[PDB]
Amino acid sequence: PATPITTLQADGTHLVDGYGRTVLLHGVNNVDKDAPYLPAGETLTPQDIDILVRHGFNTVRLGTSFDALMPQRGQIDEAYLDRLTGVVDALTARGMHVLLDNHQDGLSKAWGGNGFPEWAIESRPREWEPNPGFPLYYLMPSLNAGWDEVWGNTHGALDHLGTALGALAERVEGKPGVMGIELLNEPWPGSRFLSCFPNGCPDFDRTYQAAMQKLTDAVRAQNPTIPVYWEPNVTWNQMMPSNLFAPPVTPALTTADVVFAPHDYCIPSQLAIYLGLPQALRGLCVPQQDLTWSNIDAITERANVPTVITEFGDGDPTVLKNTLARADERFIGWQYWHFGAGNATDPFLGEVGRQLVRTYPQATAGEPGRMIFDADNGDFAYRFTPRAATRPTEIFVSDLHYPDGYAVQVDGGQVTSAPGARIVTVVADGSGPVTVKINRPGSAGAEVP
Amino acid sequence: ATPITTLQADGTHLVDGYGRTVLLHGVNNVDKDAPYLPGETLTPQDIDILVRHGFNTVRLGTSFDALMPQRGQIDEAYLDRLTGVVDALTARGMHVLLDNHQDGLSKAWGGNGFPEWAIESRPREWEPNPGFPLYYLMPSLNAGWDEVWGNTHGALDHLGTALGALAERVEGKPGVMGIELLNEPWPGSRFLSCFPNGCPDFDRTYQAAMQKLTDAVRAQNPTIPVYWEPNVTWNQMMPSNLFAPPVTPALTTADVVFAPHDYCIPSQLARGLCVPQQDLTWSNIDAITERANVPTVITEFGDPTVLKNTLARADERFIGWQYWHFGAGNATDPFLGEVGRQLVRTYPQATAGEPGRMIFDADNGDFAYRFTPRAATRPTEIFVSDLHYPDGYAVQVDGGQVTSAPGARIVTVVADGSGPVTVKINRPGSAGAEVP
Ligand code: NA
Repeated sequence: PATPITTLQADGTHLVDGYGRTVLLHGVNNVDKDAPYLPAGETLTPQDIDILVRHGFNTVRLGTSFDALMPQRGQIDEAYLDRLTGVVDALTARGMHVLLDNHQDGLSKAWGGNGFPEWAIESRPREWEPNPGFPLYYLMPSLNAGWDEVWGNTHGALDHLGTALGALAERVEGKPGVMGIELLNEPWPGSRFLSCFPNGCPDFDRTYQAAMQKLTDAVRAQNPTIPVYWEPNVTWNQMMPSNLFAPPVTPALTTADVVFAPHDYCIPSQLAIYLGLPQALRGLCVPQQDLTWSNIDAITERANVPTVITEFGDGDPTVLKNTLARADERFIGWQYWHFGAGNATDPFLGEVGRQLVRTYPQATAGEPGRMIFDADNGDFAYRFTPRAATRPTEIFVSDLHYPDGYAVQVDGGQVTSAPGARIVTVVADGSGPVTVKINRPGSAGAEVP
Repeated sequence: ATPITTLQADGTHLVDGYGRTVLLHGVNNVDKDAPYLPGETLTPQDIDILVRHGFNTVRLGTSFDALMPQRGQIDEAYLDRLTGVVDALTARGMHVLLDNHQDGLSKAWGGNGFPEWAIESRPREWEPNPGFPLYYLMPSLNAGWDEVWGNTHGALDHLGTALGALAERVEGKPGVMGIELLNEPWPGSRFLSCFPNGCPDFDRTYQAAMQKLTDAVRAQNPTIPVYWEPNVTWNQMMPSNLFAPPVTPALTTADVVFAPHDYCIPSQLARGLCVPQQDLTWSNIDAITERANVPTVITEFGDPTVLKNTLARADERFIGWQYWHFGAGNATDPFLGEVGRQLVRTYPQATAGEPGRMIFDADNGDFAYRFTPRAATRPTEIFVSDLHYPDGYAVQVDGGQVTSAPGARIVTVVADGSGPVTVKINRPGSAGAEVP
C-alpha cells in the first residue's frame, strides 16, 4: 500500500513533502537527445520502471528540450507534450518524483549537439572549423557566437524559450509528482567565457541570473507554484565558483521554491571517457570534487536554498563514492547519469549499482541528523530529531546488500513495518532524537558519525 | 687540447668532431625583459656554477622581436651583444642552443616574441585576457597565429630573414649546437583539430613552415643544426604528427633535432600524480624516435619529486635536457637543495662509442654505464657529481682503464679493445650500481 506521492516544497535547505516529512531523493537521468522525441516504443518500459522501484529510487530527471517543445518558430508541438506527459504519468504512478530538465549539449543539432532548435539561432559552424564533439565543441567560435545570441536575446531566443517552458509548465500543472522544471542544462557563457577564469565571472553571472529570472517569471506566469531548478553556469565544471544570489554583485533571491542544481563530475574521469586520456589521472578526483562540494556549501550558507546533484558518474564506478559520501554528509539528494530505456538486463547488478543502490531514508518525520551507509556490507545508521508529521519515517532497504535478510534496531522509536519489508517504517517515541540501525543479522553494524 | 666542437646528428646520436656520442645536461637562460637590462649575460660566477656542476649546454633565448625590431630590418647591434654571450659560454665548454622564444605570440597580448609590427591582429576592448597560459584561447590571439601559419602578411618570410641573419652571424662558431626555430607553437584557429588524438593536417602545414624556416637558415649557414618543437598541444598530451608518412612527409632534411617539452598539468593544478602524463609524453617521444630516427633533446622541463620521473625516462633513452628554472645574477648556488640533488649527476658527457645502458642513483651517487667502443680521437669523459660523494669516490672499469687523477671532476676512460666497457662510480664501500 504505497504512500501517495505529493508535491515537494523548499523549506530553507530542505525539501518537504505534503505529510511534513523531509525528503531525500536518489535517482537517475533519462534523456532523449535526438528527434524524433519520445517516440512510441522507445520510452521507459514498465520493466525499466520496475527496475527503478526495485532498487528504491524515488526520482527521475527527465529530459525535455526547446527543440522538442517548439520545433518550428512560435509553434508548440502539442503531440510531443502528449507523449512527454505519458512518460511523466507512468513514473509518478510508481512513486517517482519527476524533474523536467530543459536539456542541451553544445547548444544545438547544428553543432552535433542538442537542445535549441536550429530556427532559433542564426550562427552556424563553417565547413572549416574543427568540431571535436562533446565536450570540446564548447570552444568552437561559431558555437560561442550562438550562445551570445541567447544571452543577448539578439533574435528573441530567450523570449521563445520562455513561451516553450511556459507551455510545459501549463501542461504539467496540477500533477503532484512533478518536482520542478530545470531551466537550462549546462549553460555556457559564450564568447566571454575566459572572464570566468581563474576565479569566476561576476558580470556574466549577473546576466545569467537575469536570464534565469526571466525564464522563471515565464514559467510562473502559467504555473505559479511549480519549483524551478537553477544550475550554475557550466564553467562550474572547470572548478570556477558561481556568483549566483550574491548581493550586491548579483540580486538576492526573491523568488520562492528555487533549488540549486549543480553537477558533480571529475574532470580527469570525463577526459578519460571523451578524450581517451590516461585513466590513472583520476587520482586527482578527490581534491577536485572536494572543491565542488566546498562551492556548494558556499551557495547553501549564502542563499539558504536546497541543492540536488542533477548529474554525476557517467558510468565510472571509481568516482561515485566522492559524490555519494559528500551528499550523505549534507543530506543532499542526487540523480545519476545515465539510465537508458529498453533494458534487456538489470544494469544495477555490477560495480556501479552496488554503490547507487543503498539503504536510505526516503522521507523523515523530523530534521535529519547524521547518516551512514556502507556499500560493501550494507551497514546503515541514521539519527534524526522528530517533528510532527502525518506519515512515519520511511527508509528503503537495499535489495542487493542483505542476502540473508536484515535486522533493525531503533532507539527512541518503534519499527512498525513487517520483517523483511522493502520499506522500514519508524514512528518516534517522543521529542527526543531517534537512532536507526539496519544491517545484516550477523553484523555489528555501523555507528552514527 | 679538446676544444668545443660542432655536433652532428647521426641517426639518434649527436656526435662531436672527435667521433664521440654526446649527452647534454644543462639549463635555460631565457629572459623576455633582456631589452630593459644593461641583457641575458650570465656572470662569470653564474658560469662557474654551471661548470662546477658538470652542465655542458645552455638554451639561450632570442626573439623575432629582438632580431628584427622594425619591419624588414635586422638589429646588428643586438646580434653583436648576443654573439658576445655565445662566445663567453662556448669558451667555457657550453653548447649553446639558440632559442627563438615566444609566449602568447606577442607583447600585444601581454606576451613576448613576435614584434608587434609583424602581426595585424589585436585584442579588442571587451575581449577577456586571463594571461598565460589561457590567453591561447583568445579569438584575437588565435587570429594572430593564423597570420603566421597562413603567412597572410609575410611574417614567416620576415622570420626566415631574421633567423637567417642569426645563422649567418654564428657561422664558424663550433660551440653553437643549433637554432630552435620556434618555442611552443600554437596551431591557432585549428587547434581543436588536434584533439582527441593529434592533428595530422595541421602538422602537415606546420612541418612545411618549419622546412621553410630551415631553408632560410641553411641558405646562410648550410651546416647548422635546426631544432623543431612539436606543436604545443603536445603539452595537453596530444601526439605529434611530425615526420609521419603517409599523412605528413618523411624527414628528408639533414641535422634536424626533435625538441619537445616535458611538463605536468596536475602539478600546476608530492610525483605519482604526474606519472600518467609523463609516461604519455615519453611514449609520444618514442613514436617520433622510432619512425624518424632523429635525436631528441628535452629543451624545457621542471616539486623536486616530479623531476625524478623525467630524469629517469631521459636516462633510459640516453636523451639530454635543459632545465627551465635558471637565471642570471645568482647570489647563492641554486643547485644545493633538493632540485640540484636530482639535476647534478654523474654522467657521460662524451662517449668514445655506442652508449649502452646507464644508471644514476641521485640519493647515494651510485653510477654504472656500459658502452661499445668505436674509433674516436678523444677518450670517454664522465663528469662526476660534485655533490654526491662527500668522502671522495671510487671507480672501477672492466674492458678499459681510468686515466684521470683520483678525485678529478672528469673521469677519462680508454677502451682496452673492441669489447664492451663497463664503468662503475660510487661512494667508497658502497656495493654500487649494476647496468640494467
Ligand atoms: Na529520439
